Amino acid sequence: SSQIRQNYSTEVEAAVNRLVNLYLRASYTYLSLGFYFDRDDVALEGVCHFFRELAEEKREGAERLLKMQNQRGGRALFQDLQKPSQDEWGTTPDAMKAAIVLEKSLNQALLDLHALGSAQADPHLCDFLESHFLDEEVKLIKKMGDHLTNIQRLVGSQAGLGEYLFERLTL
Amino acid sequence: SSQIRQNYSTEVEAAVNRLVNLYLRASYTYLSLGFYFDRDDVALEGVCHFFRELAEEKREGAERLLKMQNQRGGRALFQDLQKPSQDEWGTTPDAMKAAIVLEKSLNQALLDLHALGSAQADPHLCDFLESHFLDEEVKLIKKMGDHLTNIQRLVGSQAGLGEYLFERLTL
Amino acid sequence: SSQIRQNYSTEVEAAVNRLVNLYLRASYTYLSLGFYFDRDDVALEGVCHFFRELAEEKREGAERLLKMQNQRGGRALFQDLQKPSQDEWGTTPDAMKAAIVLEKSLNQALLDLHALGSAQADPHLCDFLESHFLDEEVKLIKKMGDHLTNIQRLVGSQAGLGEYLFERLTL
Amino acid sequence: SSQIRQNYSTEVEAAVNRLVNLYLRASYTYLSLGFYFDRDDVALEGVCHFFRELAEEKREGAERLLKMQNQRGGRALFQDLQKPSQDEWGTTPDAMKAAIVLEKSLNQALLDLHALGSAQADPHLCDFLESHFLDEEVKLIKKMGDHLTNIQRLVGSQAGLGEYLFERLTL
Ligand SMILES: [Pd+2]
Ligand SMILES: [Pd+2]
Ligand SMILES: [Pd+2]
Ligand SMILES: [Pd+2]
Ligand SMILES: [Pd+2]
Ligand SMILES: [Pd+2]
Ligand SMILES: [Pd+2]
Ligand SMILES: [Pd+2]
Ligand SMILES: [Pd+2]
Ligand SMILES: [Pd+2]
Ligand SMILES: [Pd+2]
Ligand SMILES: [Pd+2]
Ligand SMILES: [Pd+2]
Ligand SMILES: [Pd+2]
Ligand SMILES: [Pd+2]
Ligand SMILES: [Pd+2]
Ligand SMILES: [Pd+2]
Ligand SMILES: [Pd+2]
Ligand SMILES: [Pd+2]
Ligand SMILES: [Pd+2]
Ligand SMILES: [Pd+2]
Ligand SMILES: [Pd+2]
Ligand SMILES: [Pd+2]
Ligand SMILES: [Pd+2]
Repeated sequence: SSQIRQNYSTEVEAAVNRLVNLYLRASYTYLSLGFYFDRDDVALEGVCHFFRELAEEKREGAERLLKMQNQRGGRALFQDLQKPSQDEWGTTPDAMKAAIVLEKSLNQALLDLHALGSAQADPHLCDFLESHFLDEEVKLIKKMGDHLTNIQRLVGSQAGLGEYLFERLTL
Repeated sequence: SSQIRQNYSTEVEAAVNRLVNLYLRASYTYLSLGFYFDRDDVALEGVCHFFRELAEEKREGAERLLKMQNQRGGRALFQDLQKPSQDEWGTTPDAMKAAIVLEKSLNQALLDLHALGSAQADPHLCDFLESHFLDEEVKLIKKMGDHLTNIQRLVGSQAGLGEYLFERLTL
Repeated sequence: SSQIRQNYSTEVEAAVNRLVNLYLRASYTYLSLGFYFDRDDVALEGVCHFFRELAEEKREGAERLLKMQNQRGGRALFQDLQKPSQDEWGTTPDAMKAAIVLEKSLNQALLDLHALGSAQADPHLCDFLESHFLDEEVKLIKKMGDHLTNIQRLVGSQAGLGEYLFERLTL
Repeated sequence: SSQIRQNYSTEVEAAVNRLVNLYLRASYTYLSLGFYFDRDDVALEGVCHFFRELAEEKREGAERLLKMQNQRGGRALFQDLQKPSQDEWGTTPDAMKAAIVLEKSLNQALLDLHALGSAQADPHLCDFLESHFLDEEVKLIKKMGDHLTNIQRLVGSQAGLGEYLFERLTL
């Protein structure tokens, strides 16, 4: 039951639960990315740290969504969390590309939810997504794109040397 | 006269004045709630303080609306302020229910104004209501709902004991 | 590949991956427990906080296992994470009982892994599990049992009052 | 003579003396590695420092073993210390490979002693080796493997440049 729910559609409630699942899936993907770079035969600790930090950020995003769900009087519903798409993540450019694909997918899900909110005349949702998720995603994706460009620039010269230098000097 | 008014409809100007009246009415209701709990035959000071704090918050909301009215070049117009709905407010659950009804009414008025702003293509109004009122209302209503649930849980056990414990340990 | 793996069986490597899955599942269960207690119709914030803290602890346990996996030259392998056993968690005693069942299951998995380590003559694993997991589990389970006893004592008197008092005064 | 010896076999006493010899041999090997990298025609000071630090660590390990020998009432017996396996240590990858081989040999000797302790029902020895040697070895070997992977990655690109960069930026 709820004694507080107001202007909060079942459609938005369901979409928020799905977004929680997507954020937790992303966190899990970043956990796997991080530990892959910590392998003794990979051993790029700046890259490991970068992804471990992202795993934390995505978990925090899920938690913020869940807090909002409860603030509005909706009910959190959890589903199975699928394992990440890969067991091994290839090179640093491969990994950074995968991360961009992942963030773009989260960003599109946020845009889809916003569109739903707007269609449902739910301005609290719009404002929530704006100042807490959409700007953060744009900033993160810019950072990732910058990183990808730098590593691509480096590995076009010499791959081993380039991966080492990027990890040491950027990350 | 105004030398600054831009994209600010007479409809929004009037709705803002009405919202000021609603916020000042709410402040007055909370003043009455607060002093009822300060009666020597009621004597629940945490409850008195909770409502007195809300009286302040609602007055501050009205003042923020008035400041915005002037920033946009609209003209504040004040109307009579009707007295609160009750002279005596019953039990703590009765009072908390009344507060939730009141906040939901303010929240609906904010949503109605936002809808008007959106219909009038007035994005300053949308942004103003978002970051200054709509989030605050959602947070407050969640707090009130939490409080109501706790007091209901307590007075289902033993009413006198429950009201005392809630006032001492939550408020 | 690995250039470091020594005295680390494929059996232990696989069991460690399974234990990671169990710890991440436990973290997910505690996330769901926490947010259930944050519902406006439940509203026991000390209970929410208790479970949210446990969600963090279990995630940290998984991360420690993964770090150890890599230290030994094993390879992390992630599987799907099943959703928690319940969507709604009942009363505080119901929830605390569920938590004890969960921790006992983790403890048994640790004991099973230790037995495997001992059978595989892997003293690093034994020492790792000892000073980092087994003592922590015993301490946590004692705390949970103490909590369950207190809430049972309280709700045998009066359920609503008891749940409120436990949340306010213990948690 | 001893007035304190209890549950301490002659087999374990002898094995501890042999382990002291192995640790002192390792210290000597690291001394030679360190000074090789300090040669004016090698001149990789981060590599020199890395190995000199290890020489200290291994000497400290021997001293801890000797202290334990006396704590248990066993008698330290010293043997000749053989010179290191090489006079010149080749490239940075050559040296790091040699270090890994050396640490694996110490780790295996620790495992062999632990197995003896367990067979002799000597839990003090097990606990001593656990919290003071086995974890330290696993951590060190992981670090070495990480280093080897990085230098291999670098010298696969360009050897001179790679050796310089590793010494400057990792060490
Ligand atoms: Pd790492
Ligand atoms: Pd890391
Ligand atoms: Pd960081
Ligand atoms: Pd919007
Ligand atoms: Pd928006
Ligand atoms: Pd917005
Ligand atoms: Pd008062
Ligand atoms: Pd007061
Ligand atoms: Pd206050
Ligand atoms: Pd809007
Ligand atoms: Pd808005
Ligand atoms: Pd806005
Ligand atoms: Pd909470
Ligand atoms: Pd909480
Ligand atoms: Pd805490
Ligand atoms: Pd053991
Ligand atoms: Pd053990
Ligand atoms: Pd142990
Ligand atoms: Pd030197
Ligand atoms: Pd040096
Ligand atoms: Pd140093
Ligand atoms: Pd042992
Ligand atoms: Pd041991
Ligand atoms: Pd031990």
